Amino acid sequence: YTRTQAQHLFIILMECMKKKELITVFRMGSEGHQDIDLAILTALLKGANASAPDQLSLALAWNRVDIARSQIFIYGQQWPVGSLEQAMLDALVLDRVDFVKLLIENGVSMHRFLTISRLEELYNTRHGPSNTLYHLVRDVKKGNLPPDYRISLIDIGLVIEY
Amino acid sequence: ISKHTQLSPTDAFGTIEFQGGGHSNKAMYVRVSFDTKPDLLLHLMTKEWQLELPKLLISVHGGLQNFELQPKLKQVFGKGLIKAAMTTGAWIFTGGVNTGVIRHVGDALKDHASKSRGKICTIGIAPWGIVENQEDLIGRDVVRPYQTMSNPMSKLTVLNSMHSHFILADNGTTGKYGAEVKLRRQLEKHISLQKINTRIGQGVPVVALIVEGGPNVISIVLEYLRDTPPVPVVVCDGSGRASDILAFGHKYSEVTIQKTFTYTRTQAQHLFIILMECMKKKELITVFRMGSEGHQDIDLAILTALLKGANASAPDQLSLALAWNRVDIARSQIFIYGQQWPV
Repeated sequence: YTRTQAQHLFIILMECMKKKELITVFRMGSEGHQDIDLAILTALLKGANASAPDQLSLALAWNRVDIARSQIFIYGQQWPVGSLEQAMLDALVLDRVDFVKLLIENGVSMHRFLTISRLEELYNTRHGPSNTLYHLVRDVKKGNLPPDYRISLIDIGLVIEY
Repeated sequence: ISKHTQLSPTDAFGTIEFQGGGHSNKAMYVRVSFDTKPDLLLHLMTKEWQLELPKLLISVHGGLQNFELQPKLKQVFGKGLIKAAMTTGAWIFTGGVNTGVIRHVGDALKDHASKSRGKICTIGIAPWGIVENQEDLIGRDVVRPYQTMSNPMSKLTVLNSMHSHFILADNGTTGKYGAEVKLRRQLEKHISLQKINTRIGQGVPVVALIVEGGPNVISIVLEYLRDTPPVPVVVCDGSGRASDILAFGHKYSEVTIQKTFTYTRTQAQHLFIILMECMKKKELITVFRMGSEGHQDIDLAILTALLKGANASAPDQLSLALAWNRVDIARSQIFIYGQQWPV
């Protein structure tokens, strides 16, 4: 393949094998990683060299519930304080019902997560599908709505009553 | 100190709600001293909690540390245990805390609850000093919230959910185990002598299930074997702990050079006397294999170990199989060639 044993790329190959903590090999019918998509995605969680909240955020953004259920939520992960609450809030904003169910199953409870501030933040999101709530708030207030208006829970009460 | 405590009255009983995982489960609980007579315990379990007397009792033992099982073994363990405890009206005694084999029992109960009806009376006898929150449960006779999330830095183990009832025993100490073994054994011994509704004169049959384990599991299985009513035990091979050691030692009934495990104080300290006595009482041990031998289902392996362990006649086996409402067991293990029923 090359100029005999005189010319070789063995130094480059040895350096790559020195950095072998990142290489992932896909083998058909092997012990693990039976599919390419699993092999590609599972090589980014460990390759990020980041914390468990970062892996959870990546799996939430990708909308891959199975990856987080199998490669993230494992025994002994050492979640910091206030991390699963932020993950639940971000999953609630993005309309990821599967991740909400998985987080509820894995410890978090709505009786402690949901406060007044977090609900009022949930009512003022720009992610997810479109809605007609802003038109309702405008119509309840009979117009005269200034731009960049924060929606308070009193407005929600008024629109529910209407 | 030499156990210099104060005999104050109880201040923690009622019902607890498990905020956390995706289930709405209630769990009655009390807090009593570890020197309590079994008579009032059974009175409380029969009258206050309204539990009918079981036709079978399964005492589950194991190692008090987290481990892992192969995915093939979990399917043939959890489903079989749930089937055996559900088809036959039975009680399951467990540690109660969320460690080791008890977590496997908990997830086995979780998997069953999403596809079948009925409730399984799982009773946990846990020490009071190891729960995550000794507080938040002081409200007597009132529903108390409980959080399933636990931080590993707290040095305490959270109470396992999916348990029907709890019996908490405190010796006055916190952070150490060993406050419940005597009470659990005394209650099991007393309930073994309790008379079943059949008027033949037999008590409820008690069985022992061993998963994983440690150095003390050989001592407790010897205590089971040496008891005046012999209590059969059932062990599993795929765990890898001393249960696997006992399963390997079941072969070659009475190779002492295989004593090196990096598990005890070298070859100087051994439990080989206890192991040899357990193998001396070999006729009661039952080993479960994943298809290597007969009885590939642990629901049958548990039930078939009580018929021969009773050391009774064919009418008693027939009465037990009739009370359990298991027609297949009586058809296959009782009604066999040459049984010689009396007149």
